[PDB]
Amino acid sequence: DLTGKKIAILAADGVEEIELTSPRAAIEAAGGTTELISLEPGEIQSMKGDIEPQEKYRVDHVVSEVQVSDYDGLLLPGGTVNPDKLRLEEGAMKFVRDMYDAGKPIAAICHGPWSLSETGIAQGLKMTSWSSLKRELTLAGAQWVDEECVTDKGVVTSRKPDDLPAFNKKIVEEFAEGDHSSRRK
Amino acid sequence: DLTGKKIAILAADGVEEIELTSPRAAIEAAGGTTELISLEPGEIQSMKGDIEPQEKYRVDHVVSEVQVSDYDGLLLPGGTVNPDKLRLEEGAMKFVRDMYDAGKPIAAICHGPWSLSETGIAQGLKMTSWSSLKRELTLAGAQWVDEECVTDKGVVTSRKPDDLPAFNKKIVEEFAEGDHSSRRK
Ligand SMILES: [Mg+2]
Repeated sequence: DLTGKKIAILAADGVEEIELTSPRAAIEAAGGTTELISLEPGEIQSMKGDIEPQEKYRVDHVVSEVQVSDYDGLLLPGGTVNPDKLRLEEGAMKFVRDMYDAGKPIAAICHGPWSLSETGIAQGLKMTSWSSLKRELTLAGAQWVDEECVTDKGVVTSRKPDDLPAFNKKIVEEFAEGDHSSRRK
Repeated sequence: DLTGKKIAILAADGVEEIELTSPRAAIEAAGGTTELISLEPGEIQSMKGDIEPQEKYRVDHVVSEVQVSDYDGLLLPGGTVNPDKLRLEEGAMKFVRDMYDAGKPIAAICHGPWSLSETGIAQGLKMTSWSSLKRELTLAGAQWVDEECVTDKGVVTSRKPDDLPAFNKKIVEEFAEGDHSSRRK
């Protein structure tokens, strides 16, 4: 049950459509709400298979316009271009790090984990991702595994759209359990 | 100064258009020729700014069909999705590794240097790239700097489309010289 819980979805242009819409649908189905947070105001271009433009999604706030205390969790959807744009923006990376340091549950799927590497979160973390992130994540000090869904220290990761059924269940469990500060000391 | 020199261009779907077409035109203007090498037959999808689909370009050869001795050099264009796709294919990474190990000049622009990380070439290399690759290239053991065009061990790197004029000028003088297996020992 996510009644009264609000989840931040951090995403730029290039986000994999299904990796935004399907977990968002799980969060609302569990009774929670989500808000789409981004670099610039307006809309964000979603993709299918990284390069086929699909629908556009309205951004609720720019990253500098929100605080960590407004949210009970963080979702980092993939699509190759999206996290690659996010990792270059200081306010974006500060928000991801701050979310973590405040004990808030974090879910990243597919290319999404790139933000966990940029912020240093990956270091000593058990996690998965899309196969192309294996190198950077292992170099970054991660305990990288190839599994459909991995949870460590309130951080949920998955590899791909087909992991969504298992990811959606796990993200809801973790968003519901709440503050993981004590597991991150 | 490239008459009789043939340059292999390795690119997948998601290739930044100008990073394919501009260096190719500079090679052809120099008297040289190029061939587009890829993962699958037919065409690849080029993009503008990573996410706006532009023109499709015809593939000449699949990567698991061509020989190193066939070429005098290697171009690795960027666009985010393309090297991310390229780096998961063993055939494609073995081909960029054999080109290096035989001493042939290599040029990589923007996200293109990802293949140089996957393949171990980035270790001990002075190089640049699009800014988002800084973290991985650093952890891979590269000497990463923020510069217009870097050449080391006959590997030419540049950051972005703005760097095209300098990149293009450098690659023509590097493809002209050839055989750097003495510098990579
Ligand atoms: Mg937990």
